[PDB]
Amino acid sequence: ALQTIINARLPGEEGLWQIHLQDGKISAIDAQSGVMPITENSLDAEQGLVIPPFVEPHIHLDTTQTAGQPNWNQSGTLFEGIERWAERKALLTHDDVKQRAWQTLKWQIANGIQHVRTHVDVSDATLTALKAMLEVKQEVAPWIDLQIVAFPQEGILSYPNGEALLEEALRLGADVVGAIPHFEFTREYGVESLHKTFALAQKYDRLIDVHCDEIDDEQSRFVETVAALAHHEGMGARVTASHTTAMHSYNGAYTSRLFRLLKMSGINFVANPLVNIHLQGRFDTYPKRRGITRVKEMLESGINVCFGHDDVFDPWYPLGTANMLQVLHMGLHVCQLMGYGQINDGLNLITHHSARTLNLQDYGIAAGNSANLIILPAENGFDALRRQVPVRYSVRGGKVIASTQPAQTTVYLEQPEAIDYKR
Amino acid sequence: ALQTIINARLPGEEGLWQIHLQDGKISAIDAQSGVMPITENSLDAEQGLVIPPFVEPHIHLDTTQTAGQPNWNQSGTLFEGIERWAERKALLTHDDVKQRAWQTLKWQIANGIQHVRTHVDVSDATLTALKAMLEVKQEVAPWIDLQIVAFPQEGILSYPNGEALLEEALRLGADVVGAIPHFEFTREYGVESLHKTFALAQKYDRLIDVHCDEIDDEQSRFVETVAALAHHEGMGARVTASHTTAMHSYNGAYTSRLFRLLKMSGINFVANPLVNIHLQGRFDTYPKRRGITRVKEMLESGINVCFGHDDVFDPWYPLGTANMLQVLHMGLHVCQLMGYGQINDGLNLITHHSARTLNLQDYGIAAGNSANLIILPAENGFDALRRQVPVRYSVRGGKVIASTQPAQTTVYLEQPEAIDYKR
Ligand SMILES: O=C1NC=C[C@H](O)N1
Ligand SMILES: O=C1NC=C[C@H](O)N1
Ligand SMILES: [Fe+3]
Ligand SMILES: [Fe+3]
Repeated sequence: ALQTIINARLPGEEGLWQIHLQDGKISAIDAQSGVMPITENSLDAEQGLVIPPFVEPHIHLDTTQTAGQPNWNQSGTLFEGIERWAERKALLTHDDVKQRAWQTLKWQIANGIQHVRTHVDVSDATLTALKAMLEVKQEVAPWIDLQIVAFPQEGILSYPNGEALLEEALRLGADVVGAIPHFEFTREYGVESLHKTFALAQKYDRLIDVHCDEIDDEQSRFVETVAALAHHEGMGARVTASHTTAMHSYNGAYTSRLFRLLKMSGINFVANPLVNIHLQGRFDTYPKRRGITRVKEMLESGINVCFGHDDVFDPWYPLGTANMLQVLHMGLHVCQLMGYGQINDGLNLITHHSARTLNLQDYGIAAGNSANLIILPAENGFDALRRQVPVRYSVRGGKVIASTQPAQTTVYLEQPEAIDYKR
Repeated sequence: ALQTIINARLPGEEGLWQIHLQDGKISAIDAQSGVMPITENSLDAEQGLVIPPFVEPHIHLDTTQTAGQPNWNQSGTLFEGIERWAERKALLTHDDVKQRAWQTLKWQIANGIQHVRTHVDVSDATLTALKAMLEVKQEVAPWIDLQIVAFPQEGILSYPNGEALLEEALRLGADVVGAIPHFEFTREYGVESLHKTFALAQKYDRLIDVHCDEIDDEQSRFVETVAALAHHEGMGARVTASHTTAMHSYNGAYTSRLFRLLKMSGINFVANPLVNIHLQGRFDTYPKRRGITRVKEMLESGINVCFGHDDVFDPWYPLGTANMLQVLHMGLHVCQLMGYGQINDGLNLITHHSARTLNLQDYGIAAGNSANLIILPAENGFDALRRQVPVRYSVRGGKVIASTQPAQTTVYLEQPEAIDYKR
């Protein structure tokens, strides 16, 4: 029966703050002039940072926890990954998908993630994973708001009954329409697939999230069609272009021309640093390109960009604990957003920007919003990132749904000394 | 009441010539065997060069004299330029446009330019500059034949009511249909915009002049659609592709294939050396590309190419005195047309080739043509270019409309000595 969050630090704000809770919502936020005493019904943030929940804007829960089954992706490429997944997709069962999705979802709850957008492969006449994921969505609702993207992994026009299956997925309840233009047989199929994707999103009033130009091909420019169609339909807010790794390889003049449209369109962008650094640059010898989209430039231009984990122990990525601060750490390094302020502001890439990408309507520490927030045992975004701190408490609807008792390290010198890695 | 131009040198001809004038036209041209005596009603070219008037095939009189208002183009790019112009376009007034256009037109008259093609931005529902320019066209007619290009600066398909405004501009009297495919949101809009541009030109019987591929993007190939559509409609002579700076970055094999079509199509090309060297190569670090289209190769292939000033003290260019010999000087250097003959023949790039680009029907020193010609105090094209000579006399309809008394330089050595920089 929590009534208040006290001694809280807030990004971009000076001092400590008190967050009053009432009926599962935030009733008011007031600044404090000093440290407040703890008491019953008060959750002490202990001068730690309080922020809305971490968000996972791009993950594949249907493939999670399947790395090496039946075989391993030896080349470390997107293309072999799809082929290795195809082998596993043929062996899927309802319970298998639910068990694995839930295992990763629990790690996400433990990591303060209360909003997740999972893509689900719908290039499968049986739609096995989709049916399973729709049940998981209902089951996990008390802890995570899960969005499902109908993702035509093998193409819309390049796979038998691809468009029909994509629409069937929407009729069954998928929240977002997906696409993968660079994987279609031809550039023309790629462009046409986007017109079909947008028509379905308008027909069913759904969001859009395209696996867009995930390839080191300077000629892969499907992103301009995604942005142009969004601008034409006046629906930028509901549209997302995931990856756009090809943008890392575009010449600067085209990119500058393109950026005007990206900003005017208002669409969202997702970069997946852990997976992008691994799968991109695989066709170069030396030097080897990084392959992440132009994150730094998007931020400088006011274009909404955010980070996703993409994969957790599957054909496209053998690692992960579904930790967003870890995803952010990799992104800041590869994108060279290493200035103090850029690092400190990094939290935006895994909180607010991701919420906008998911078109969330109830997100942020503000009066009237649901009492969904997490507490990090750190002074600010920089500190949280540097020390890769766990989530001390995760609060949803005004109730604690996860907590982590921090590790305790001691070094035995002339006398025992506690080490917290702070300066 | 001039009756004859005597002691004239002509490009590509040996000796001196006499040009007889009658009723505002050239009645006959006869070679002289020696120097002729001056007399009343005879304009003595004094063994200087006589050529048809200089031509300005590409300039923006609606933006001229506005550099820095309200702000300066800090990046020196085409893209920021459009954005800086957009700010100024919002502050345009009828008289403002007329005053500035006239200021530059007077410099052009002083510089022996009697034919000018100005682009006018018609991505403006009020069409303020266009209405002003249509009046300027009538006002300046006694001295300059002004062609107006309806230029959809912000795109045809990418700007609200862009196509409607473009057609309205033609209905109001614009002589040429413009376009800017590389600025459209997508490659498909770019190609479609060209089909619409050609349809309007045929519907109204107007010329075409496209701002074509003005970008350092090796994939910007709208020029092939411009040339193909012209060939299909059998209208090459009436079509111009301005800039084509992307051609500077094409691989050689595609360029060779393309050149066959360029020659067969018969379309015209305009290079704008002063502006191209400034705006192109801005996305390179080092080495930095020059960015002018393939002028030297076009000349070698018999493809009509010419030079324009493009901008005079505005968002895309802070300098200029609207001087064509200066434009030519820059072009010869950057394009490496530095052989004696190439330099001497350089005048063609600012006279005859530009007249063909404007589809002029009354141009050249020939019997029957209007008596429009200028006199340069130089021995040939090479000499005129090297010394950047002024226009001694500009004659139109057989009357002097401009004259420049040359500067007089003296050095005071053991005795005073006149210096004319000749060898
Ligand atoms: O096409 C893809 N499938 C799964 C992961 C990666 O994001 N790309
Ligand atoms: O698009 C353009 N507008 C003005 C000058 C330059 O020629 N390009
Ligand atoms: Fe993905
Ligand atoms: Fe121009």
